[PDB]
Amino acid sequence: TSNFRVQPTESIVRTNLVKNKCVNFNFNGLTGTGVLTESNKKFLPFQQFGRDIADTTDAVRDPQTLEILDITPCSFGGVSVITPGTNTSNQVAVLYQGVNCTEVNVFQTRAGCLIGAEHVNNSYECDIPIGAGICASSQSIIAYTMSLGAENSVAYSNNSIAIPTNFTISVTTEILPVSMTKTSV
Amino acid sequence: GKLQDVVNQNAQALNTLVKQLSSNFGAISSVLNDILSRLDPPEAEVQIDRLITGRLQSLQTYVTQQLIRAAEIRASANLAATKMSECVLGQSKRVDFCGKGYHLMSFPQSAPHGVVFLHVTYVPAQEKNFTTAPAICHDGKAHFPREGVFVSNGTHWFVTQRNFYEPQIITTDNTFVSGNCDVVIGIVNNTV
Amino acid sequence: AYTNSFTRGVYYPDKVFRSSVLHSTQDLFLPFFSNVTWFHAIHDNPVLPFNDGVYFASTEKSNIIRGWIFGTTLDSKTQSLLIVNNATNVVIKVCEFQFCNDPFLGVNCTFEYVSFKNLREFVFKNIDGYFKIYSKHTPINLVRDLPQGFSALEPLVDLPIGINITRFQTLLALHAAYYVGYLQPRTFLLKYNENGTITDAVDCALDPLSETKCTLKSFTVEKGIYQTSNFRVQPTESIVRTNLVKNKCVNFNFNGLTGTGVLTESNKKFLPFQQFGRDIADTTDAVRDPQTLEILDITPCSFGGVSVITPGTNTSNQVAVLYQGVNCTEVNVFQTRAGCLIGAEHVNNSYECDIPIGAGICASSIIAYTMSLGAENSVAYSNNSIAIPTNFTISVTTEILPVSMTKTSVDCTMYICGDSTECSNLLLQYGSFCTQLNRALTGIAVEQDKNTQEVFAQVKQIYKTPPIKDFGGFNFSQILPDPSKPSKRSFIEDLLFNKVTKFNGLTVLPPLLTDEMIAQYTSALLAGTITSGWTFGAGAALQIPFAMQMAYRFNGIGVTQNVLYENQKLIANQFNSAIGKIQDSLSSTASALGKLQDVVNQNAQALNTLVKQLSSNFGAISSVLNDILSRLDPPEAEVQIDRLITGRLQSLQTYVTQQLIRAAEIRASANLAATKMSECVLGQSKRVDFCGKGYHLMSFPQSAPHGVVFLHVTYVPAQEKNFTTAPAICHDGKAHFPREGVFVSNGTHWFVTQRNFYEPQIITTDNTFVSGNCDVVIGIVNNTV
Repeated sequence: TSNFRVQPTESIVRTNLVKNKCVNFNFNGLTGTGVLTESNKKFLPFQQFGRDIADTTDAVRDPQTLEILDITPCSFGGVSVITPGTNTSNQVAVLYQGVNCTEVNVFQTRAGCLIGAEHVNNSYECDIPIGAGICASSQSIIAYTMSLGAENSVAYSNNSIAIPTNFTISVTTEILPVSMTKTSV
Repeated sequence: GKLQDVVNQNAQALNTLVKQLSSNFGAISSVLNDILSRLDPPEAEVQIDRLITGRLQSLQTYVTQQLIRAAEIRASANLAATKMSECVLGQSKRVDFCGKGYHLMSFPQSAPHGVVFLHVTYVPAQEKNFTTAPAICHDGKAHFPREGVFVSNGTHWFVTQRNFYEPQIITTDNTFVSGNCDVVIGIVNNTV
Repeated sequence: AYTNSFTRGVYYPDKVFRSSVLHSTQDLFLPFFSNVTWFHAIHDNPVLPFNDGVYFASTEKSNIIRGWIFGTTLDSKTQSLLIVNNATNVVIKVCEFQFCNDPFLGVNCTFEYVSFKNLREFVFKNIDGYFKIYSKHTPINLVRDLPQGFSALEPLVDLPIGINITRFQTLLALHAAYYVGYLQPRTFLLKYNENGTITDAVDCALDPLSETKCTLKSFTVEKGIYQTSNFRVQPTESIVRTNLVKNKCVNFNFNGLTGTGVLTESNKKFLPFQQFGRDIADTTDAVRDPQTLEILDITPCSFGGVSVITPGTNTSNQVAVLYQGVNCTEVNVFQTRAGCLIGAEHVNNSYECDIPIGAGICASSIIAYTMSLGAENSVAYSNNSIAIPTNFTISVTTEILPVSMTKTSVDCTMYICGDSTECSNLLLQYGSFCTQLNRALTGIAVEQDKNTQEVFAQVKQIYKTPPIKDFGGFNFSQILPDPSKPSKRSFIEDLLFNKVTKFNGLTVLPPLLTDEMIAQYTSALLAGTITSGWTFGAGAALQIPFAMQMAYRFNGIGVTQNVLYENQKLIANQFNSAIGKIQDSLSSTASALGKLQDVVNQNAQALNTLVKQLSSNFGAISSVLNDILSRLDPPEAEVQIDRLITGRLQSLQTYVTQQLIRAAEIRASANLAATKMSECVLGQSKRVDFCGKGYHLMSFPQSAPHGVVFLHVTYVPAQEKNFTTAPAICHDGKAHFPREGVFVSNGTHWFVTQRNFYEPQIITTDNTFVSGNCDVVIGIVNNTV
């Protein structure tokens, strides 16, 4: 449906310094967006910033106190909606992709934060794929780890055989596209 | 749904081109008539260049996507041609190519922008349990089965084919001698 | 005199902390293994030049050389810098000084700062007149020259004086040598440690091995061919129509038109008013001249791509420099069809090709030779000569097929626009590019999940192996799963997973299936194979002992099953030995998984390329939206935001198109893997060289990073023998023919045998049928039937 985005809360003009939250920082004219938690990177006295492989600002040096504050930008993702048929129900479930549930029947999975679903601990065949192993499906939306299939143990002795005694002729339908519509512009 | 999806992607791309005709791509208007009816040529040249760049990029994108999709449909078409030749005109042995099961026939029917096969497949469905033996020793000489398996019902030993239960009596016609018993693991001692 | 300054004088380029990364820059530096002037102090300070900055290093045992004099003429007519340091006090001034004739510290002011065994390095370099100093002190034990070592330099003084310097002189102390070099605009590939300190460097424009290493962005290279640059012949002089010369690369100017080529003269049919001949793309093949009449044609200067042949850097450091499509008279020199082969020596032998050069030449001291395609053999063909094998060899072949990619989704608004509004407005003005792009990427992700499902989910019923392993004598303990691991796998699967290894809108979605599920599928397929055979893919599963299963799989390639039931111990041992060889290969060779590693490397390289494309300026004044918007007026800025939108939109369209071709490639591989699974794993194929080289027997899957691995078990025969044959036999005038197999002889007796494993029987009425007469068929021998 859309893209989930966390917003900052205040502007830091360097006023004071705050930590562990999404904030806007203004250090001698340069802006940005991230979490100004402090770190312990090596500080050679001439150096100011740290950078990764792809040349993006990670750390920063405060112009008053000599400390290094690494930056982790605000979380984001795409909101995704699980829906049954409108002839059946009108209930939904709003997944947040790759977002921990402390950032939004809240249930947390490695695919993301899933809200409008139950957590049945049984195993059925898969209906609507959520991701990373679980998939969704008396009007209660449930979420459960999918069952791959039934389980069987073949009676393998060293003198045991099975032979069929009756058959079943089957007819299978296979559909293959062959062409589009011939078009010119 | 496959053929419907092909129709839907083609119609969606064709509609998308018309929506980009309705787009603007940075100019002050989306129509050459209102561009030319008011503006002088030294500025109309720049604006029409903007529209040309936009629509030419759009049409190039459309043709590239058609080329990739046509490659996809060409792969499907060659697969359909091969499958016609092997399944329709003959009896294949490549398993799970002409349908799940031991395939034995096929029939085509036409369909919008495609083909439909009706794969007729033998399947077995009702099973039992029996006791086997890799060979059978009678006079110290091992006998082996030509085609099929060796089975028993607790008291007598029978030979049948591998794929439909129909047992016969052990005679010289269905078993051949291949030497000595002592090398083969699993030998039993019934009469041949 | 003069001496060799090996590596010293490398400083810190900028003030950005970096760790565990190789970085390339471009600025002035002292080159590597060059000549730097060496001085003395006994029994020495003239006015040395100041070209572009000085690497100065005074090895001190007594602290004599202490200060410097900077300026243009040293005579109090410009602002001259004077630095004095009596080992405690640092003095810097910008006054005007009337210096001495041979100045040494014997034993208009606007700025002032006041604070053998050793070595004291410097870089007195200047940018825009802004005087900069680097320094580093270190203790040594040396008496003669500079030590052979590496030491990074950090900036101590940065002075905004804006002074153009031409002359500088040191300062003695009369009651320790020093060196002066110069800087060149090279490029370097540095190496930081985890503490942010430079550990090594590579001078890019020194030798072809350094060019190759600077291109590959690494210090250790592999054996192969790596294109380094483009060879280009330069002209020498300009012809203005003065005089005219031929057979040379020259510049020619004729009434205002320029060019580059060879002005050799020819016999083009001039028609009395014509001037030029012309090629297609507005390039003149021929030309005439205004001072006289003469027709002369044009041929441009030769060019090509400089290619470098390099062996393993853990074996040698000598190279070879191939020039492509260039004759060796315009570059031990060797000439071949691919081009000039400066570096290696021609050899008149032929071996297996190692490093392919082109047109039949393969490189490998370093030799060059025409490749030997293979060994030679003359088959002893006759009209009564046959060969039957007498002993076989079970083989196990490893085949690796990529099946899946990594799902990705890149939103246009966050990519092109960084948290902006004017950018979003203009990107809405450009249309539906975003929706079509995300639709394409979502289609890629969905079809990758479909690829994985189609390859693996083909059983629909998980089977389990019995606790008792009575499998005839075979041993599947290394492929069967291991319950001891926290994530259940097997030994070979763990070895395979052991080998293969942001915040701009780029996200990575996980696969729907997990590795435990894919391993559950693989173990279900394998347990179904072992305990049932081919039957579990048609309908339901069956029970068959494993000896019986392999006996029927010999009858599926022509060999009678009593071979198995009399050789099963040998076949079991040789299968187990082949399994152990698979372990040894997968534990001591890394080149096997190159397909999957290449897929991972191309995907990561494309993503990284897109992220570095975020930094490209694309024609504007800056590469950051925040600093674009923080300065420019709203009428001014929108052109520059449009330029960046065009650049990143083109980049993202290129990325998605390349993703589309690559996804088509992976899809073809995935369908091929699905067909392999069905035909090879669930059954016994007869398509030659599809399920392994030789007569195919079985196959076993194992999971792998974004792929699958097959272990094709294959019969191969190995030990031949020569016999004498005959198309038929006549006994009572009636021709006898063989039902199955060849009809052979040792030299005294005639026997009938199987076509594919030597085991002869006695000729009776039960293995030969009567058909025809003697006369029509060529080759009948006479023997009792």
